[PDB]
Amino acid sequence: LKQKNRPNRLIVDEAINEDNSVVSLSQPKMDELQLFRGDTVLLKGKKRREAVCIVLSDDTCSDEKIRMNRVVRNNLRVRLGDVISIQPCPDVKYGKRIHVLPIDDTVEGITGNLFEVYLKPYFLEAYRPIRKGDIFLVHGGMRAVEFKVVETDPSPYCIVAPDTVIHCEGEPIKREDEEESLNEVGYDDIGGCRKQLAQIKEMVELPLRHPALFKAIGVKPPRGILLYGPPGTGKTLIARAVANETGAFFFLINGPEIMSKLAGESESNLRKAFEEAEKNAPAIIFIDELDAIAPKREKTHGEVERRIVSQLLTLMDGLKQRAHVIVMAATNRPNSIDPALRRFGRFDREVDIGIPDATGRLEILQIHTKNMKLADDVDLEQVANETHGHVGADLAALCSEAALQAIRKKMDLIDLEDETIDAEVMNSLAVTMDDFRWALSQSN
Amino acid sequence: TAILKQKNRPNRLIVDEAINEDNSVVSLSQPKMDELQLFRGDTVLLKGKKRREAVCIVLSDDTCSDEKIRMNRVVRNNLRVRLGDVISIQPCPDVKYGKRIHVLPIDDTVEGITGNLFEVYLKPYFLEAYRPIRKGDIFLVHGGMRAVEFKVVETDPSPYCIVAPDTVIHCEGEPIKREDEEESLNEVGYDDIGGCRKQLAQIKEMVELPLRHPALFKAIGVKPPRGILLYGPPGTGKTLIARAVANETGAFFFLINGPEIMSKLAGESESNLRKAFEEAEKNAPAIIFIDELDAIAPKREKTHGEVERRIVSQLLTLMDGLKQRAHVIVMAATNRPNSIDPALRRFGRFDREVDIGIPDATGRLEILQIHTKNMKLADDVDLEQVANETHGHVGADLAALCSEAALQAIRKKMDLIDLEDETIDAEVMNSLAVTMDDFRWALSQSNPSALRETVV
Ligand SMILES: Nc1ncnc2c1ncn2[C@@H]1O[C@H](COP(=O)(O)OP(=O)(O)OP(O)(O)=S)[C@@H](O)[C@H]1O
Ligand SMILES: Nc1ncnc2c1ncn2[C@@H]1O[C@H](COP(=O)(O)OP(=O)(O)OP(O)(O)=S)[C@@H](O)[C@H]1O
Ligand SMILES: [Mg+2]
Ligand SMILES: [Mg+2]
Repeated sequence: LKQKNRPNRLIVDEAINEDNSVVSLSQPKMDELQLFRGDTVLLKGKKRREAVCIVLSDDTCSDEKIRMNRVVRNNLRVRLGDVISIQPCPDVKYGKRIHVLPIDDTVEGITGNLFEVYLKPYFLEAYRPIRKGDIFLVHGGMRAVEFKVVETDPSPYCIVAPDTVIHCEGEPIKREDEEESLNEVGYDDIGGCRKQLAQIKEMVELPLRHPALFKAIGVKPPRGILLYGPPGTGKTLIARAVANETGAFFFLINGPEIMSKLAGESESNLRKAFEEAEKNAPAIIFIDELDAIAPKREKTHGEVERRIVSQLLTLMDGLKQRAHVIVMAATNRPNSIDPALRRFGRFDREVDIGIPDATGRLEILQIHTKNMKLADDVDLEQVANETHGHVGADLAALCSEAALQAIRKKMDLIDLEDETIDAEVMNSLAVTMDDFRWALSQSN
Repeated sequence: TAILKQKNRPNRLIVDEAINEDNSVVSLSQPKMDELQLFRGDTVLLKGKKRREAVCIVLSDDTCSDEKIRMNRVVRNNLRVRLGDVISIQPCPDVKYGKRIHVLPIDDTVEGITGNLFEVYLKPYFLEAYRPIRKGDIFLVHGGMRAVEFKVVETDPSPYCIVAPDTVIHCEGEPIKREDEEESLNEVGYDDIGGCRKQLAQIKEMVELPLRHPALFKAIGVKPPRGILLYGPPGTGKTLIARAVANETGAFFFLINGPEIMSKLAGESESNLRKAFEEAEKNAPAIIFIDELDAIAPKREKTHGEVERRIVSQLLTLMDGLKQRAHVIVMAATNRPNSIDPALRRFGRFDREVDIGIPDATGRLEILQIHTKNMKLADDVDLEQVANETHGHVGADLAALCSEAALQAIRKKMDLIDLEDETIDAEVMNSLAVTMDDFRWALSQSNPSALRETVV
C-alpha cells in the first residue's frame, strides 16, 4: 500500500507573497479536473487536515504541482514536496456567523480593536473561504496578530460575506496549546515500522473505508488486531498516529485507566466505549496495554478483575458482523493475556512492533531531531550505526540527553535566578556530535 | 446412528423453478393437488429452512412433476431454500382479510429520487390482487423505471393475512438496512454445520425429539435425559451448533453466555441465571443453552472467590429445580470438560455428552463448501484438494484459511486500489476472484502447515 498516482494528487510548491485564500494550478491541470477560475476547492493534507481555497490558473506552475503559501501549508500540515489532494467544493454557503480567537503571544500589550484594526480590513469585500481550525496571520497598523477559526455556521466551512457576523470575543488561545496540536502525531512520526504500518492500513483502515471490496470477494475481515513487542517500540505512538490519521471514529481505551476505576465502574466504562464506537461506526477501538485489563484468568486474585476480563470477552463477541468496528490493542506482555481473547473472531491477528534495524533507527533519529537545533557536524547515520539494540524510546532519550548536555555546557553563562536567559546564549544553542557522543557513552 | 434422515411424505416437494412467476403463486401438478385435497386458488402454507414460512396461492400445472413445486426466486428467498431443496406444503384456510399492514423499503433500493412509494409501487402491486403476505416477507416491486424491495414488518391479523381493498398499507418509517437483512438471510442453520452429521443426529434425538414428541417417551415409559454437554477443542463449531439450534428449533430458546454472566455484579450473576431458567420454564417446551459452561461452573476447588462458588451452587440448584414436567432441556458447551465441577455431571444433570471433535477429510470438504458458498471462486479452485491438505484443521482453522485466501486476492489488487479513493474501480470489483494460487499461498501461510503434524 504505497501512494498511488491520481489526477487530483499534486506536489506542494511554493507561492511567496500569495494570499491565504488562493492556490495556483497549471491551466491543463484545471482543464483535466474540470476546475474554472474562481472555483472554491477543498484541499486535503496530512492528519485529516483540510483547507478551503480559491483556485487560479498559473502558467509558471507545473501540471503535477500546486502553489500555496506558508499559511495554507501550515493548515494542511504539509511541507514543500508533500502530496495533497484537490477537489471541487461547490456546496460552500455564505457564513451566518464565525468565531475567531487571537493567539496570546501576538496580542501581548496594547490592542486597540481586533475586529476594526485587523479582521474587518482582512475580510472586507473579499468573500474569503475559511474552515474551522484554520490559523491565519493579519497585518493591522504596525503589528501582526494570528487568529484561529474556532467555529463557523455553516460548519465546518463557509464564505465570509459582508453579512457574516465575525466574533472575536473570548480568552485568547494559548500558543502552547496550538503547538501541541500542530505537532500531533502522524504516520510520518513513526520510523522503522514501514511494514507494520502497511499491515495496519490493510487490516484496519481498508475494511473500514472500503467494505464493498470485502463483500464483493465474499470475505469477512478480521476484527481484532493485537500489536505486540517490547517496551518503547512505538505501540502507543502508532495508536496516536492512527487516532489522528484515520477517517473513522476513534475511541481509545487505556488499560491502567479502566483498572483505576471503582468496582462496577471499570465494566461500565468498557461497555460505554464499545457502545460509543458502534453508534459512531465506522469506528476503531484501541485498547492500549490490554494485559492490564485482560490477564490470564489464573493470574487473577480478585473477583472484580476476573469480572472485567469476562466483560471484555462479552463485548468482543457482542460486536455483530455488521457493526463496522475494528478493535486494535497493544501489549508488551502478549503471553500474559487470557488465551480466550486470542481465539477466532476476537484478537486473531497480530502485528509485531519489534526492534528496529540500522535504517529504521536512522528514521527514528531524523523524526526526533527534526525540531531540534543541530550543528553541521552531527552525523545521524553514524549515530544510527552505534545504537544497536536501541528501540524508539531509547533513541528519543538519547536525543534528549544530547540536547540537555548542550544546555549543561552553558550553565556557566546561565544564572537560574535570572528573569531572562541571555539572548546570544539562546540564539547560539545547538547540539553537537560531541554532545551525541557523550550521550552515546552515557548509557543503557 | 445418523438414522433421523428426512422422510418421504406426500406434502414434501422438491423446489423447482418458475421464471417470471408472480410472488403470490406456487404451482403443483394436478394429481398432487388431488392427493393433498388442494383446489385452484386455495391459500397454502409453505415451510422451508430456519423456521421460515410463506403463504401463497396454489395453481395446477401440467408441466410440473408430481413430486415438485414451482416457485419464483422471491418465494425461495423467503423460505430460505434453493432449487433442489425440500419444502412442506399444507392448506391454509384460516387466513383473514388484513386490517392493516406495515412494510418498509430496503435502503439501497430507495437511494435518491423517490416520488410516492405507496402510489407508484405498493398500490399497483396490491391493487385488487388479494395477495397473501407474511410478516418477514421480502418482495420486489417495479414502479415506473425503477425497482424497490420491501419488507413486511407487521400484519394485523399477525403473522399473515390477505391484502384486501380495505387493508390499510403503511410504508412510513426509516428504511431497513440491506446489511441488517443480509445478516438475517445468512443466519446460521444446520446446513451451515459441516463434518458433524452424527453429532447433529445425537442432538436431534436427545433435544428436539423429546421436546417435539413427549408422548413417544411416555408411551414406552422413559424419562429422557435433560442435560446435554457438547465438548471438544477450540473452533470445532460448538457455538455454531448453538446458533443453528436457536434458529432451527420449534422450541423456545434461551442462550446463556458463560463470560456474560461472569461479567455481572455480585448477586446479578446468580439473578440472571435464575431469570434464564424461569423464562424457559414459563415458555416451555424450551431449550436453555449454556455456552462456555466452564466459565460459570469450574471445580469448586479451582475457585478463589466466594461469589464464584456461590454461582456454581446457583446453577446446580437450578438444574435440580427443573421438575420432571417442565419440558426443558439444558444444553451446554465447553472446550475444557475436565475442568467442570463433577457435581454438574451427575445423574439427572449434565449426564449425556456429545463429542464435537476434529473433522476428517470429507468433513473438512463440507466445511470448505459452506464457507466459500458466498465467496467468489475461480474455476481452478479444487476444494477437495484443499480438504486433503488441511489435516488437523478444525472448522475455525478452515474459515480463517478461506478468509486468508480471499484477503490475499484483495492484496493482489493493491496496485489498482488507492486507499484515499471514494469508490473502488468497477473492473477491479467485478473481476475479483479467489484463485487456487491464493489458496495455495494461504495453505503455506500457517497454523495450517504447523497443524497437519498434530492429529496423526
Ligand atoms: N518507531 C518509533 N518512531 C519514532 N519514535 C518512537 C518510536 N518508538 C518509540 N518512539 C519514541 O518513544 C516514545 C515512547 O514510545 P511508546 O509508543 O509510548 O512505546 P510503547 O511501544 O507503547 O511502549 P510500552 O509497551 O507502552 S512500555 C514515543 O512517544 C516516541 O517519542
Ligand atoms: N463444524 C463446522 N462447520 C462449519 N463451520 C465451522 C465448524 N466449526 C467451526 N466453524 C467456523 O468457525 C467459526 C468458529 O466456530 P465456533 O462454533 O465459535 O467454535 P467453538 O467450537 O464454539 O470454539 P470455542 O470452543 O468457543 S474457542 C464458526 O463461526 C464457523 O464459521
Ligand atoms: Mg505504550
Ligand atoms: Mg464457542
